[PDB]
Parts: sequence; structure tokens; C-alpha cells
Amino acid sequence: AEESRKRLRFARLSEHATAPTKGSERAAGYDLYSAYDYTVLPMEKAIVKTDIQIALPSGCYGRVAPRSGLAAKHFIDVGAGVIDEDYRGNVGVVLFNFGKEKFEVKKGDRIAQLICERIFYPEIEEVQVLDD
Amino acid sequence: AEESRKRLRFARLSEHATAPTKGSERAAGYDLYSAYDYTVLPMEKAIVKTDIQIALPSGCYGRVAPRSGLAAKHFIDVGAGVIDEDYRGNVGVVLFNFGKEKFEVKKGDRIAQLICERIFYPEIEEVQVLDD
Amino acid sequence: AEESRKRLRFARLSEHATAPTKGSERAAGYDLYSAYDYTVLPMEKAIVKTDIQIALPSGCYGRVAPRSGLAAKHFIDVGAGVIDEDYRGNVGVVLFNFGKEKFEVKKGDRIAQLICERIFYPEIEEVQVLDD
Repeated sequence: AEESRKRLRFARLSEHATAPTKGSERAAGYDLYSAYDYTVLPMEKAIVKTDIQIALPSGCYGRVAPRSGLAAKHFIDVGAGVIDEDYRGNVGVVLFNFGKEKFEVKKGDRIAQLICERIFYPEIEEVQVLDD
Repeated sequence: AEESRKRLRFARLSEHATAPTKGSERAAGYDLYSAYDYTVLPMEKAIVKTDIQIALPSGCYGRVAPRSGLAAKHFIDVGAGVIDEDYRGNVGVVLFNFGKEKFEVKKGDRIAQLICERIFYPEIEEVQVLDD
Repeated sequence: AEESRKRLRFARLSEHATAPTKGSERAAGYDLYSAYDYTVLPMEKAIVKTDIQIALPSGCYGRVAPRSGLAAKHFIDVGAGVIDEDYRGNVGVVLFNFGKEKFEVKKGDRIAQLICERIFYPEIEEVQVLDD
């Protein structure tokens, strides 16, 4: 409904899904968890299934951003793999091992953050001096 | 009170400044323009001045994202160098040359995008099935 | 001399220098150690002094390559900061924090690898089928 339209809504697609939770950190957005173990060998792609479906809150242009210690920590690209406001598929996170050692994902690991960008950018107004 | 806070407000700090404009592309946010010429030799950091001050719209956690063929074409890191909504400083964009050829910035070049992330992430609601 | 010309030669510029040692890993080259503590705040450059001078072995086009868990592990660019066969300065390693948390270097930390590329690339020969 129009009040739950303001909220992040999700449904579980299996017993293995972890509820997205709000991250602690400033601008963390929502934490995404793997539902499965994966071994991502060097120079290989991988689609990490969360086994959740999600309806983004209103105002939200959804972007999958790296865990943090992940884009860095194990030499892994994490696809922005942007999310439509009407995408109801199993939410997957694309990982590419660009490193020389295999990367390990376990069931229940935090794999990414779901960030919200603005849908509509307001028009620009010029002034002479900015009054705080 | 806050009647103009809807909008991106800016002021010029010199005649060399270009008005931020809304970018064309989906999720481009606002175009940021260099007010000066810069030569950025390999292994060097540079702080590119826009000679504008900015007050972000309501709801906006401001992030400096690269121009698409910038972090790409000329091997340039662009620090998220996020913008506080109490920051009336000259908006600078941090560049680092990580390539073996120098990167050339001219006065009036587009050097970055100003992206808006959500300020407050609504809490999560579980349902059994979304699409119905 | 012409026999030590084949070796990696180094001299200490201070009591704080750690002798380059051959790395364990395949294609590790030579380990480089910081002689000092550094705090590299987000979006900042840093030149990490080894307090050694080095004469590369003959055949060797010297390249500074990341520690490994460094280019990745703490979101740090490590400049190729290539080394001339007649560069006798204090060997420094350029780090750029492109992450959101400060990176910490302690005296004696491994900061990079010194890799040797080939000086002269042999001409190409075509055959019909490659006999191992």
C-alpha cells in the first residue's frame, strides 16, 4: 500500500535467505546476504543469489555497491547491477575475481550494500552568496 | 523556511565558474566543470576547483562521482569527496593519475558528476510474495 | 662488478631500512619495506620511503607492484613508479587512499613488490605448428 510504498519491502524465495537489514555505517543503505556458498576462481564471473525479492521505497534508484572490504579486500568487481522499481526476480550480485587467489563466499555472508540514489534531481537555482 | 531548499542552490566564486547543470543520462546528477587548466602527471594528486559553492537539495547525501570517460579513458581515481550540507567552500574534485601518461584538464571541462544518495533509509517490511 | 651486475644490489640510507628480500610467491620479485610509520587519510597521496638505494640486476626493467592485499585490502593505488637502471635515490612507493577509512603503514611493513620486466623483447618467429 501507499505507506509500505515508502518502505523497503522484501519476500523470502527460500529458507536460506537473510532479511536485508539497514547497515550501521553512514550511507550503508541495506545489507545483502548470500543464500549459498560460492568459490569464485581467478578471472571468473559469479551471480550470488540472495533468494529475496525486493520492492524499493519510493524516491529510490537502487544500486548494488560493494560490501566495502570486498571491492578492495579480495580484488572483486561488484556490478552496480542497478535495480528497477518493478524488478521482482531473485536479487543476484555479480562478482568478478580480478585477483590471483580464489575468493570464498559462505551462505549468510554480507556480499554487498543496496544504496538508494535520487529518482528526480531538482532544478538548479543561482544566488550571489550562499547563506548557510 | 526551506522554500528554495527543494533546489540545488549555487553561487559563483569567480568569472571562471560554469553553472552546474543537470546531466542528460539517467542517474547523471549535476555536471561539475573545472574553472582552470590542470596538467596531472603520473603518480600525482590534483584538487580541481569549480569556483562554485553549493547548497544541496533536501534528502541529498552528495557524492562526487567521475565522468564516465574520465575514471575510464585517462586512468583517473575520483575521490567521493562527499559534500556536507553545511559546506559553503569552493567545490573541488580530487583527481589522481594512476596511468603512465599525463592527464590534461582545460577550463570549462566536465570533470565529475554530483550524485545525490538518500539521507534516511526507510526500515524494511517483510511480505510473503511481492508481485501480487 | 660484472658478477654483482647480475645481482640486485642495495645500500641502507638509515638504521630504519629493512633489506629487500626475495618474496616467497611465484613472480613476487623483491619485497620492499617501509622505514617509517604513515597515516594515509582518504583522497590523500603518500610517498613511503624504504631508506634503501638499489641497482637493478642486468635484464631488469624495474616496476613497483602492490603488496597484493593492499591494491585490494585497504583501497590503495600503488604507483608502478618504475625504476631506472641508474636511479640511486631513496626508493619511495607512492600510495593513494581511494577508500573512506584511513590506511595505516608501520615501520617495517611490506609496502610493495619490486618486479623485473624484460629489457629487450626478442623478435617473433612464425611456424606452422608448435612443437612443445
